[PDB]
Amino acid sequence: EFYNFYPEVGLQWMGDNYVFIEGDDLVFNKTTRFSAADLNALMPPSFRTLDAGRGLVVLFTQGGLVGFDMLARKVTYLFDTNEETASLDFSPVGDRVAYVRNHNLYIARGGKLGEGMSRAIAVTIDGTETLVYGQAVHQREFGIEKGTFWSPKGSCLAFYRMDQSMVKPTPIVDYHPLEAESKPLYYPMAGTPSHHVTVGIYHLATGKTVYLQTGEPKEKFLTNLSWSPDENILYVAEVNRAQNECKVNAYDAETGRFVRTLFVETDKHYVEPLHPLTFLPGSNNQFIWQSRRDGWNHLYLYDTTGRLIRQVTKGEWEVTNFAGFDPKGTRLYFESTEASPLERHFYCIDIKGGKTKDLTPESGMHRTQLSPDGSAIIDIFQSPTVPRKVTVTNIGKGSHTLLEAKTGYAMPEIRTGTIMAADGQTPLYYKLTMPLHFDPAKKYPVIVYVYGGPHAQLVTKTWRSSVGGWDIYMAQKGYAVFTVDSRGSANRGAAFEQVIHRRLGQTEMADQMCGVDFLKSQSWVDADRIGVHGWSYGGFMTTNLMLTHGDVFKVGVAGGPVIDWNRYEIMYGERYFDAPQENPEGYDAANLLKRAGDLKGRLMLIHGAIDPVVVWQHSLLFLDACVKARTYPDYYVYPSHEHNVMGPDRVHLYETITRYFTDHL
Amino acid sequence: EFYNFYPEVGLQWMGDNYVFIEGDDLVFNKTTRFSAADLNALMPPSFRTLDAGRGLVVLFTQGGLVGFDMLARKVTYLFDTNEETASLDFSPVGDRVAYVRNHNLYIARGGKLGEGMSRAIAVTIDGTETLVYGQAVHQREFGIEKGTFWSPKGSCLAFYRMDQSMVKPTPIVDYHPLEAESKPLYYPMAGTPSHHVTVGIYHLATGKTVYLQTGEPKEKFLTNLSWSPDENILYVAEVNRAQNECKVNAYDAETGRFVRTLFVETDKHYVEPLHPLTFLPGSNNQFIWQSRRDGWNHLYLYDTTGRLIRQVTKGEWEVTNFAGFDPKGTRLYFESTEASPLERHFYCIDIKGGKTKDLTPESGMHRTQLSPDGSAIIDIFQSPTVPRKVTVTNIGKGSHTLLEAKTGYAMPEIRTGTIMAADGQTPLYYKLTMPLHFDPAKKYPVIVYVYGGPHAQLVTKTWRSSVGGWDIYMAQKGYAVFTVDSRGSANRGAAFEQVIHRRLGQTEMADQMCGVDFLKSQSWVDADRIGVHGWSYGGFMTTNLMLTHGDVFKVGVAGGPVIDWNRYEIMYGERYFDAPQENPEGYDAANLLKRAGDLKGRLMLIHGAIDPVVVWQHSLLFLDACVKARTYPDYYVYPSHEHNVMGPDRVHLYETITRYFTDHL
Repeated sequence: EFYNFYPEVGLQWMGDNYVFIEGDDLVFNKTTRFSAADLNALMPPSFRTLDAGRGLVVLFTQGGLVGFDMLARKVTYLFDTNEETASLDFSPVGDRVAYVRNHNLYIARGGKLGEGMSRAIAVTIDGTETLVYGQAVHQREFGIEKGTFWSPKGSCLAFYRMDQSMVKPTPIVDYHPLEAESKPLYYPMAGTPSHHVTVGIYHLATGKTVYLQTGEPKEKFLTNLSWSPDENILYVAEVNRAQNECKVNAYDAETGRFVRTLFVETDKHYVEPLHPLTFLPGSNNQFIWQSRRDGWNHLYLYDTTGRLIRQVTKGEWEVTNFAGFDPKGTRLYFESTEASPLERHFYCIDIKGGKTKDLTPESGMHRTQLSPDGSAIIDIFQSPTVPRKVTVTNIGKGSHTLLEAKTGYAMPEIRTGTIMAADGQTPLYYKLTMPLHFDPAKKYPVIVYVYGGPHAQLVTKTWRSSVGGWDIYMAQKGYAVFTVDSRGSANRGAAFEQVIHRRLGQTEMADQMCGVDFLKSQSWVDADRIGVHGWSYGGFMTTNLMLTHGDVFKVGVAGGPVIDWNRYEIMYGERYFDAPQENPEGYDAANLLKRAGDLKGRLMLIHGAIDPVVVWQHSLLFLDACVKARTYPDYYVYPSHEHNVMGPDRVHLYETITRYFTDHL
Repeated sequence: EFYNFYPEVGLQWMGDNYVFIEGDDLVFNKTTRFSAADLNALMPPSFRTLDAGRGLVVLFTQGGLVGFDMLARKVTYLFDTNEETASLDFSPVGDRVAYVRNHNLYIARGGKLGEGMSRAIAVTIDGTETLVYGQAVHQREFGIEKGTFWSPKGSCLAFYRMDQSMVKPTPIVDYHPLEAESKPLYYPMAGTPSHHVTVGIYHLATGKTVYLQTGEPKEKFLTNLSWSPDENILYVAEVNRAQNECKVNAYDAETGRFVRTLFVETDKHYVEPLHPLTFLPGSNNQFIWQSRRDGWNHLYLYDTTGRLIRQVTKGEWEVTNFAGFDPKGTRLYFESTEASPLERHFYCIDIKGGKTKDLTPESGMHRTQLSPDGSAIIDIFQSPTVPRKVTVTNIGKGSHTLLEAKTGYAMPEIRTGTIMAADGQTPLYYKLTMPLHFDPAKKYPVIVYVYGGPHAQLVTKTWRSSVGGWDIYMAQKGYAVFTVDSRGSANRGAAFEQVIHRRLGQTEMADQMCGVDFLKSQSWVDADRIGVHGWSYGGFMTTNLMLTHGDVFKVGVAGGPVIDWNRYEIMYGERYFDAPQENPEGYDAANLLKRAGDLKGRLMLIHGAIDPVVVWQHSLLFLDACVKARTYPDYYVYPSHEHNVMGPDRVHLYETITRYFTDHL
């Protein structure tokens, strides 16, 4: 997932009050306070909210976790997960927590003050390096971010069982010990055998476990597990290897037996379920399902028989976040791009459909939180002219501004606009960061910062940078930085994105060159000093651009670059490129190893040695291919980092990257 | 071992004639010929000579090996080693060959034309990745280059059995397969448990195997195995972990029982046996032993009771190669530095000792081959003024010149001289490659090409370059290249070398800076543009110099650099540095990872990913240390190469290295 480093917010709901920290106190407002001392006075700070409605949180302290009720100001339970915190998943009942330790899934029960503790229960006992329990599966695709799913009333715990013994692993080497130590990473590459995932359901009352009878193919992707409100059924969105069919099936939670198929979604290119079924309040028969079936992500209302009652939201825009319903379940609240693809607004719409009502009309980026009630919202706004403006509003009533931020020196000027894609019809939005102290009478070198892969959108109406401030940093050194969201990028509908199917890099590069044509039309641009930089999909693009248009891009820096898609994962890779065996021509055209001989400019590849997203092998083989082809790239490796360089070391990364450009461009 | 790439010779003895190839024929001279057709006419080209005296060779052809008698012009035997050629060791009888395949040692018997073949015999059957048979052991130190040793009459085959199950391996990754594949390299690092080597003796007549009862410590180094001429005893030079004691022991070949200790050698710093016992012709009781015990490598005459009869050669010079004896065993023939450490001459000396007689007096580098007879010699000469001069001489009689090689353009001028070491007493020899088209009135950048590790000497009276011509290539780009053999380097006696003991890098750098003082005294040298380059020990030096004298060395390129000696091998490492636990101060001072923050110039490290000499971890951890220290080196990796980049890819290496200097220095 594309991440904007160096972000420049404790706000949230607890009961019917919005709460935020102020270093010492936790301020509740409709305006009471809770000092760290008062809290500590109840202990036998940072915390994770478990139930916003009830204001129940869990405090991470030395020697266990401490559940605490912020509204009643009382300790709930003390939990002992043997120091495990990464996989913690608390039951909705709040008195139990599931977690994974040493390959196995466990359930720990909270203990009340001075009531004694109980030993956790082992749901599984045969976990191993090739048999994973309760963890994310399918490479975290399809919205999967964990492997434990509590039933609504806490009666059962569903979990993933991933047998990856048939997956040929990649070595991940830790160079810190005296002798380096390798550990296998079961990264399933495109076209190879995938892992086998099954779903288990542990019944807490009986201690019995049953597995869903999902059948064959065993490689089928089991996604978006969703429990029925009454806990009798567990719904699963099953996706085939081709990823062009998604069947929403209901399974009997008691026996694991298949019950029925509610509906099936198909697509010419690919179907991609990303969200679970969300049942209407108080209903066990109606639920909202998100789908991009009509070319745009919208909310669909289904009954559990599989009948589509109605497509609630409609239009050439996309729902970017479903926030929930009103108490009675007659209204839907969500964030969308209706106002503009470059903006995010919070809307309300009748469950019967119709016109939407924008609740945050100010132009810019709105990130909103619906209160447990459904009566008020916390809104955090920002725009090119507005750093941030925090607002709390009683839907319908008035709005209260909690905060709103707003020199003798300078900052890089940021220009924005639109240009036509390579098809001459589709408009592309760009962001141009001007050199510091820009002089319209002078010529300047320019660097295209590119990503261009699906799921990301770098050009929005936000405050400052969207790429970790790297564009601003480069600009401070006299280099303009240009970025354009080429076709394939997100939040512009399926057509805009799927044009890249089976042909990664082709349309993307054509659109990026339209960006270059725009830059060359600028009189202040030195057409002979154009560079390019990107990470991940952007690393692939950076490299592909230098090999494909070596006369234009003189210098480039590619981080964690995908070089050979046959070596990228099955799930993400085969969705956009199909399988290697089904698309030799597309894969061959994007295989940068085959065109290393076309590198005539200066290019530095950068890689984290323990990168589990883009395996190190990608950049190493590119250098190898360059040796054979007699071309000369440069290199740098961060042995302690994974896909991206985070933390203070990112300073070293920026210095390395920028100096390469100031040295050679 | 330091290797001079891009060398700029088929000569050898066969019976009493010197032979060399001429593309088509094999010319024998006292002058007969043997065309490839005539030979092929006898087949049911390149070859390996097995017995120079009898002119027996083995031809490598598709579908087996073909033994051939060049003097009698007849096929001897056909050998089937199942395509194994790397470990081939032919019995002195010439009708059998030992080899290793799939972890086990085998003996194959040659088959005569149309006489049928016999299946090879398996000497061992339990070989594994952690149990190696018949291969070099102890990291190829102590002169060990193989693991099979035939007894003189071919009655027995002695071999190494190395149990390395207690050695913690280093992963060597092959990045070519779809998913990278790692293989453990049992590289024993300094201070850790060493492997356990034992010696087995396979008796061909009975098929029985007995192991020498070498006892404990099991880590003891078993070196220079030497068979008694009568095959009843197998001598072994045993070296302790401290490497300050070497005991020459005799073992009963029949039972493996210890018989007696002939003599023991000790040293304040280290003892290093490098050659086997060589018995006098026709004698089973007297042998020549090479030893540097008196500060210089000389030939010692011992009787098998252990009594030292006499030190045959003596003087402040070293025997660099023992060629053998005269027929009657009253004279010794050898190559030495008596004439000059910068030269190599072939000498003769009475077995009683006394004055030596130089048989190749011309100043320069003589590489000589003593005929099977001991009456004549083949001499290949070269000097700064003489490319090459091939001579064949009947010792005592006259000399015949077989070949002697000798423009409107230019070549880099090479200057040589001497400077005082940092002690102000020891003279150091240097080689200075001047910039092409050198103009004494101009200023030039200069690069110090350094190695400086033990066992190597880069400055000798040879033709052209001694460092793969890299110095000449750099000079052609306008950069002078300077090299000085600092203390620690070879062929200057033990005192000159052992000054580095327990303090690697310290004296070496001090002497290299004396070289810098010399360069700065030259008016044509731009003191602000001094660089440094080296490989292996030279990579360690290059890096250490930039960190220690960052004000002087502006740019450097370090290949396969040792960065942390705690991560270098036990055998070589502990000899010169002692164990990490015994010398914290020395190791700490040479640990470049601890001073990465001192890098203020431009430094590119280069490494072969599958390097089994200097594990990749060395340069990777240096970059890692630089990230933490906020310093910025550059990098390049050759994924398909081991310690050095050989073959056509070396062109890419030279371009990469030189461009770094032309870009930054």
